[PDB]
Amino acid sequence: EGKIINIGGTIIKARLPKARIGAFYKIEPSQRLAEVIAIDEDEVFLLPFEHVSGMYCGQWLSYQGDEFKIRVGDALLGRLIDGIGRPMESNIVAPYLPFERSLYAEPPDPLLRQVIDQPFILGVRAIDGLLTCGIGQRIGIFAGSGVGKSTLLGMICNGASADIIVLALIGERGREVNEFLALLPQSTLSKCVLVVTTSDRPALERMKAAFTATTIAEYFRDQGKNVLLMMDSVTRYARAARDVGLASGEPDVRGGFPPSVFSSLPKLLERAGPAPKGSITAIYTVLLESDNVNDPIGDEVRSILDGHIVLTRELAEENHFPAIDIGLSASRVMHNVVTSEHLRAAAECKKLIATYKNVELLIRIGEYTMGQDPEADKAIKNRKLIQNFIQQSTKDISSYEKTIESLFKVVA
Amino acid sequence: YEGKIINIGGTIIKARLPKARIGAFYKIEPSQRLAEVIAIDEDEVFLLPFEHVSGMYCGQWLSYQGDEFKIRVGDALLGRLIDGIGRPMESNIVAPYLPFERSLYAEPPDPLLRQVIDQPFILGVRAIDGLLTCGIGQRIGIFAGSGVGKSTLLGMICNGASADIIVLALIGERGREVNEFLALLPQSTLSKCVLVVTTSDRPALERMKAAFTATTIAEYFRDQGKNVLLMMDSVTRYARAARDVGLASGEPDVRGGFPPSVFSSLPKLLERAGPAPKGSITAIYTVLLESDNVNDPIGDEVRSILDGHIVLTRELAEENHFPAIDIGLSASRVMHNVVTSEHLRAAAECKKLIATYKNVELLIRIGEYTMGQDPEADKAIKNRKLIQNFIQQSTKDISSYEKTIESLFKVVA
Amino acid sequence: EGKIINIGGTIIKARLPKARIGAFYKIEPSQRLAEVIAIDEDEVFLLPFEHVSGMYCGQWLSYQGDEFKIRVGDALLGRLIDGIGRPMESNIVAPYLPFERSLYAEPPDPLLRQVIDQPFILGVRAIDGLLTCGIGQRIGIFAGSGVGKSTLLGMICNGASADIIVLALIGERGREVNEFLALLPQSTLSKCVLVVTTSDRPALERMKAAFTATTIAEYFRDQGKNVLLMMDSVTRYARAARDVGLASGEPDVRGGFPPSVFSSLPKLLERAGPAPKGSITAIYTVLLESDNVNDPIGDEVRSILDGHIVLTRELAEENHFPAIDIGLSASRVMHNVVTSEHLRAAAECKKLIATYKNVELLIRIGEYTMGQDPEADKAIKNRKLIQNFIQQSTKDISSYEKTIESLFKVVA
Amino acid sequence: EGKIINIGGTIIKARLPKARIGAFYKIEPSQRLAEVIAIDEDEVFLLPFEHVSGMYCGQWLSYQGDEFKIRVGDALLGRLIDGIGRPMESNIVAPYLPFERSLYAEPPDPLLRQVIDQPFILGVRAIDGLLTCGIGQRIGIFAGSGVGKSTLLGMICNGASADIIVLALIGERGREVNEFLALLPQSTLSKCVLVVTTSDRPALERMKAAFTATTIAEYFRDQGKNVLLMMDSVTRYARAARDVGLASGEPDVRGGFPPSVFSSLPKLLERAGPAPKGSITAIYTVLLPIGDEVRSILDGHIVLTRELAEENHFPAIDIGLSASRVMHNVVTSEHLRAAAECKKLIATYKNVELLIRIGEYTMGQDPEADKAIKNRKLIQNFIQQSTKDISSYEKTIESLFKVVA
Ligand SMILES: Nc1ncnc2c1ncn2[C@@H]1O[C@H](COP(=O)(O)OP(=O)(O)O)[C@@H](O)[C@H]1O
Ligand SMILES: Nc1ncnc2c1ncn2[C@@H]1O[C@H](COP(=O)(O)OP(=O)(O)O)[C@@H](O)[C@H]1O
Ligand SMILES: Nc1ncnc2c1ncn2[C@@H]1O[C@H](COP(=O)(O)OP(=O)(O)O)[C@@H](O)[C@H]1O
Ligand SMILES: [Mg+2]
Ligand SMILES: [Mg+2]
Ligand SMILES: [Mg+2]
Repeated sequence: EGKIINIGGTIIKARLPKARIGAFYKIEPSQRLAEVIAIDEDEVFLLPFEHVSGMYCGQWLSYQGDEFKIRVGDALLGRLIDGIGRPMESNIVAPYLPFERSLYAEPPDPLLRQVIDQPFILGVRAIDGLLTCGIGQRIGIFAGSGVGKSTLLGMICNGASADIIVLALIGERGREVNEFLALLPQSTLSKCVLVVTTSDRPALERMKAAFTATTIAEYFRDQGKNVLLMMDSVTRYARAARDVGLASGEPDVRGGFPPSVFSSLPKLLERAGPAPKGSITAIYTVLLESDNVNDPIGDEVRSILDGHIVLTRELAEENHFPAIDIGLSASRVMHNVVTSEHLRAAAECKKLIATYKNVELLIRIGEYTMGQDPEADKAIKNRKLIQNFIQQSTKDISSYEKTIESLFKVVA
Repeated sequence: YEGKIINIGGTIIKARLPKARIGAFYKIEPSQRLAEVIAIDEDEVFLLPFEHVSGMYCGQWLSYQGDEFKIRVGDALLGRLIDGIGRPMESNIVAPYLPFERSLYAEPPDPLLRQVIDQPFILGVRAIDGLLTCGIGQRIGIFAGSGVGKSTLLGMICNGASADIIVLALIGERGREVNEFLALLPQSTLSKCVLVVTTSDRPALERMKAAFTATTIAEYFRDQGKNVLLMMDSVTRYARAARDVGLASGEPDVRGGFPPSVFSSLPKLLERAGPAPKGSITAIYTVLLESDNVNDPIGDEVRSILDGHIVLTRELAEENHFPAIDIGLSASRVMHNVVTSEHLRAAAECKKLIATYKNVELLIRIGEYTMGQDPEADKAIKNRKLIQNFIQQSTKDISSYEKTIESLFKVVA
Repeated sequence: EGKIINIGGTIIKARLPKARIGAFYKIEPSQRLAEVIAIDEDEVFLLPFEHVSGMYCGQWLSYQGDEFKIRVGDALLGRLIDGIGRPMESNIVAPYLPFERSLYAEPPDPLLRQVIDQPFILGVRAIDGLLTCGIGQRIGIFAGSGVGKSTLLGMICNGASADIIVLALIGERGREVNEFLALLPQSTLSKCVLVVTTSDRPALERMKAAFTATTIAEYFRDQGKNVLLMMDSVTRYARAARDVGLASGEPDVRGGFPPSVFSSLPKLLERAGPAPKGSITAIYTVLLESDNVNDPIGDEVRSILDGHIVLTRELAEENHFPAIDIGLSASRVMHNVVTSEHLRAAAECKKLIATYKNVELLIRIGEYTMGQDPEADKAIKNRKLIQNFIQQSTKDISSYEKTIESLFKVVA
Repeated sequence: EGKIINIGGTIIKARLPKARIGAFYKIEPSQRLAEVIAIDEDEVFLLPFEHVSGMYCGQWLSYQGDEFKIRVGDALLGRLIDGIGRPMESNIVAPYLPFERSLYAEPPDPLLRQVIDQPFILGVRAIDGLLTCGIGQRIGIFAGSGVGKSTLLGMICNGASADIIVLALIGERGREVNEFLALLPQSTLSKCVLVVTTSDRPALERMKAAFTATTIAEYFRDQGKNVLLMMDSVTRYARAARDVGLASGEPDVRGGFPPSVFSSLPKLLERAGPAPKGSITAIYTVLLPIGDEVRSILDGHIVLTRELAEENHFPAIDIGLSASRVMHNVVTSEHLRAAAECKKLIATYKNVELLIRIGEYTMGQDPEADKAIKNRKLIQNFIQQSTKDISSYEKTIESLFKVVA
């Protein structure tokens, strides 16, 4: 037991002699749980699973657990789970999950990871013709606010070729859990797990949803089947962890973020990828703070992740959707996957896009003798062909062969 | 009786009173004024008074009133003005019989019961119905600088739109304006409208809780099963009041001022107004920006919370392009569901025509544009004065939803 | 009765047990004053009315009242007032004032404001034809340093006919008291109260002088008079409040300023407007920290007041006086005041000003051929008529009728 | 023995006297270990390597010594190793490691720099014909992303004139270590000792991997051997030491980096040069606020541009703006002038390509460009070879001699 002596907005400070970090306590009069996040030799910083309704001084605590585990198993497809691990829907009968796992595992050994050599057919024509994703790659989608990170996941998840899909909705609107279900048919809903926590929810449900989704992805990986994982705004995880750690006596470092965010983010983000048996392939939506690249939580996620898709709102103004900026974006694993003519044609049309992005100024001003600079002469004649290759509709999914045949047409 | 105020100054008082709940409020015993407990330490607690802090002294006794501040709603407050605390503003009246006492803080609907919105909510403005398009159940925001177009466009929307109940929250704004909003809305609209008025002179608490009062009244008239239009002018006044309360209570400073309480308590308010099992709330929140940059702390946060954003630019108000909404920089996140394919395709073509002229505009002014060497630049010029009569609109004009479609089809050709 | 325990440079603090906040005290041996602003269980922060040089630890504080109230009356007309209510001019007898008023009163109730619909002529043609002032409108004049703020208030001191002129000169040059007494005739000076504190005076006396001007204007409003209040550089009040609020231990929320200067600027600017009995029409001069309009106090006072008249340095260097930028200027009540043909004539004139600033570099370099655009030729032919309608010398005043007839002549 | 007072996220505070700065402490039951950054009078601010969850008030600290030193031997060759010297896998038992030495040593002063000779044949025809390095020349490769740096480093681990080949992989990705170890043969992998540490690994050992690699390579320097020392992405060492310095508490100076990384990085890489008892040739990579700081601190920098790898020209090297400061000390004047006329033979081809485009291309005089356009094929077969075309030093110079002809 122990006494509660301090009630802030986010965190609780209590008196517990020799309490363990992670060891969760429930509150005796009112059934609500809390998890210890710091020690101050008698003053323990606990973090409650819920809201702070009435929290008087000297309210008691009681010991419940050594660390917080979730309950997983095969009887989990087609369900909706919150960040804690509880079933969110109440229309369905209560499941049977045989196994329990801790949320903090350790990544696979880097000597035993495989080599990515088979493409991940994705659906979008730019992210298959120009930036091919491999099965086992961890790509990321960097954009501002309302630039189209959520649509692009709809375009991917609609036409995705995975054996099993784990979709995490961290810290985001509850208006849209039904809109991700509205574009998932039952053929790709009978094998999908949605782990959803809303921005209404408290700080550590919103902080631990990423770990719950990664633990579930690791379970269906350790059965032996490759699995897609999609986190929507891992920046909502990073800002939940910032709010948790910063209100516990831990200083600012670079953007308001404590050291523990930069210490706990490359352990979440690294336990995907290849494995001795199976492979998680993951897609991390990252919400940039402003429209800059001097962002302390978008720059390191660009640094420790192979493949960054930079969406630009300076292309979303011209109604160019999806707003993929091919100049600022790259995929590290397309020189290990696709054929040599595919690499050559993709680099050819990236040259054509980059040449048209500075030749048209001397088109509008009348200084253009067609014939002297050959590359620009092929970058304007193939303008509308490239533009109808790059931007596509939300409901237009296309197989990998059609993307590469239109690629060979638009280069030739 | 119970505790003693030991610290007076700024926005919050601090008192020594033990076994205090959080959120419970307390009457200052010789003074009839009362205060909410916002943060608890071992024996000293942070309180937030409802009124001015002047006149207080150390050891002033602090009696107990209740465990939670609740407001009092009923059906008998249509056509009537409400304060931020919950009291009625006007004193000419006989006070209503408001029977149902609702708590101020409540929970959003279940995310699995909020259905997909697919019915257009007709406002009346041609740009925001033709190019962008609202839906019955979304929550849209109007982002602008200081004195650009927010309250003029919200008056146009309140003039043109129709709903069963209209809750209009004039929080944090000048007192001159409560008569202009009562002037430009008709008698039939005043038969179904509740104003929640908090002027900018009022304390941090009234200016902080008037938004939750308006959202609670909209939830009450939603639970009866009516399509209620919520309109909240300057939700950033809530954000500034939560800032100085949370900083006075001793919190850090992330994203330019603004404690973690602000960014963690905006979604606990803005997620409460949408589709629902019974009824729906169509919320319209105006946002004031600390410069003309849209990428504010609060501007970017509220843009990443809401369902659609209408960004108004000062550089279009310098040219009398009213309403000053910037079509390339604004967007509506539900118009692909609420309208057919011809309108969506024609709106896409018109938005691209506007962006094409914005690229062509500067090198016409300094005089270096050449006609003929680009087919779609000239198409963005040959139509331009035709599209502007669709994109800019007088204040005393409402436009039907079928005239908007036929004007857009004539513009786009 | 209590003793001072430190002196900080701006504020002092003392050991007063159980003191009221807002109450003021005499520093007992040496005859000065201070007032309580914050309490720390026996240690009160005090803001002295004078300079702090000479004090020492253990210096007593006798009690004098619970609130610093000024002595107001009807015999203030025609005489000059120190920043805290005292008379200045020692050449004549002390006036007799009957009543006491505190400096902190409430605004009129918002249901009793009676939306403003009568014009208030100023004498300047740009703030008659193209902007228009209502009786009860509070207006701001936003500019940089030495751009023409005081010159324009001197223009509209002898042009605006109001019943009582209460002019405040807070935080400005001591040299100017005579110059604003050399622009007012005796038919104006017999009804003009002139409250003035200069840049020398202590931080309390520059903080608490705008409240003195508003309290005198409210005493003359409650008799039924149409008061014209006008303040010089209200940002001098904002900077005095910044200095005291940072000395008293408040954070730095935006651009240098505490939150208490942002929360106490509306409850000074909201008292001057339309009322049930009488009215105060006010004109606040605002100095900006650069020539940017997006200063923090510039932005906040723009979001409080009912109209902003932006003077730019560029037009002053162009010798375009008065330097009003018509694009950045707005009057929030012009449409409730002027007639509709006046309104559309004003909108057409502002359209012509913007169209000339579009086509000016096109005609100067030599690409504009006479006849292409059917509005730019209107603007070019009416340029000089617009320009000598906009410009005005200091000693020229225009009426309302001649201004609108010249507006109709110039715009068509 | 030393109890732990409290835990602050990443900074532990213990109550123990007679501590040292840099004294690696040790959890006694859990066999986790922690390192000291600052002391109070009686308390000590220290920070751990491993995880934090599980630590309560009163855990004991084995003091375990005074500074952490790695067990170095001749039996490290062909064996994986972590960033603090411990072995990677338990698949092979650890061999005999009879000698120990600290990570920190005193360098000679920069005023006593030496002349350099004994040309360092390194494998790729471009620099080993044109930018020819020596035994003491430490080289900094500047290469962005999508440019093929790993294949270049792997093909210059092959055919390098090094008896011992120490390579440090620092902070990188768990797939890239296998993708790099695949393209090294057993003829090389029986000769390397190679430090790997991934981004999951803590920042403290992700900066001690640099000192571990330099310490092992300087022990193998002392046995009368020449040794090559690679370090991929010095910028990852910079961000690791930045996290260690800012978690310890330091005001940033330029960008977000503390001054302690600018204290350590010269002290990291102006040591390990041409020692007379056997020497150590360094190859450091830096991706494209510290880039000028690196190319002004070591001699002879290679740049790689992915614009040059837009074509199928691997290695993605540009000769026109990559330099090697010490060739005149190393190679003769004849080969130096031949390589110089080749550099200015290539460097006028893009100075003549832009006038191929507009219709004014004339003859009559193109004295650096007319011989280039006719003899371009031997150029682009000379500075363009495969992934496993290791060229001898005697045939690179002859091939360059009929390239200049
Ligand atoms: N591929 C697309 N096609 C059409 N519209 C798009 C596309 N991508 C984004 N948009 C527009 O941008 C708006 C917001 O994008 P969203 O995905 O909601 O942003 P975020 O994921 O960053 O919250 C949507 O209303 C949508 O109409
Ligand atoms: N659609 C419009 N038609 C006419 N005038 C407008 C329009 N929009 C803005 N304005 C002018 O700009 C001024 C400021 O707009 P306002 O709505 O008061 O800004 P705020 O957003 O701060 O409330 C108004 O007085 C108005 O006359
Ligand atoms: N209408 C005008 N005619 C002539 N000079 C002017 C006019 N308006 C401004 N100026 C110039 O600007 C100077 C300083 O302006 P002032 O009003 O004193 O600046 P501030 O805004 O700093 O008080 C005037 O003395 C004059 O030189
Ligand atoms: Mg989203
Ligand atoms: Mg407004
Ligand atoms: Mg002045």
